[PDB]
Amino acid sequence: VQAVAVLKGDAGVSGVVKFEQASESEPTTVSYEIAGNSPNAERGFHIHEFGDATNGCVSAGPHFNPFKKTHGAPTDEVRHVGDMRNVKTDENGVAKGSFKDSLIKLIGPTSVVGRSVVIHAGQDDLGKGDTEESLKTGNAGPRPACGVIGLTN
Amino acid sequence: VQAVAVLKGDAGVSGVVKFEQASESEPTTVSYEIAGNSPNAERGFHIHEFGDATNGCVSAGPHFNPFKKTHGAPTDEVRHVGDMRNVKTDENGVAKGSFKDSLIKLIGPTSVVGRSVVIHAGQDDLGKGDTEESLKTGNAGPRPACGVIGLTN
Ligand SMILES: [Cu+2]
Ligand SMILES: [Cu+2]
Ligand SMILES: [Zn+2]
Ligand SMILES: [Zn+2]
Repeated sequence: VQAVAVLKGDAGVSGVVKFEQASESEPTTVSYEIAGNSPNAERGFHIHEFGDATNGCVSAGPHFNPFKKTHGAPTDEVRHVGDMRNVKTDENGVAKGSFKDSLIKLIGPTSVVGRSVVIHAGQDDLGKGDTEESLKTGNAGPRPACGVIGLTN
Repeated sequence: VQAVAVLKGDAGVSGVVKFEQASESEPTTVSYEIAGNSPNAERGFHIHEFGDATNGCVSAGPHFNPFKKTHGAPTDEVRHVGDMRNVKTDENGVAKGSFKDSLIKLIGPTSVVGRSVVIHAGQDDLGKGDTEESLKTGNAGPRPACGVIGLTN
């Protein structure tokens, strides 16, 4: 199964996020290309609950968290399903890469198809900050761009 | 269950399409508000296969047609699942309305969540034209705006 999200906004940040999953129990391969970010930085990158673009990136809602866990690092057992790694940006403000993930799926009751991907203006503290906010959003900050995840082939 | 598609493009046409379905076997209520259309006209309006926005409205693909039927009117037994009525535009080029549909669903194997809605520049002939093209697209013409259908609440 394949899916894709086209990240757009008014802040100079834009990109394309691709998803691929063979079957429900297998990892989903997430690959991305994002331009217009701060250079030489780390930016929060997550799957948000709703594929609702009626209000900028606000209507995407909170991080997709069907299991009601706190915000964490991708390799933490306790994390939101939507918690992806911070994306590293080069000297030109470009983030490009790919990774495999076992909580993110394109198939089944927790499918992210119809949900949203959000790229943040700040670094995600992976739930390790000294605030209650760290356990909710990772203090990743504003949402310069986002895109609804649709089915493709 | 609720879903929504935000229609955008570069042709002056834009809008919001809302979807609501209680359970799989029940009708889905589709409501829409679309601005920037030709005034006093009828414009093709359909669910397209892919929620892929990488290439304008082109990457949406063809009409969502899992049952491999020909293009028809909403009330025809033989129609694509994605075949919605032509939307009528007023003197200001605004299309606003709502209807119920039994082939369009937000739940199950034929769910339109993660797919796309496309508003056309031309009138849909409902599969009644004298061409092979009528049975494919209804000769609805260009795609001034489209939007990926995402989950909301
Ligand atoms: Cu986020
Ligand atoms: Cu169409
Ligand atoms: Zn999170
Ligand atoms: Zn059709």
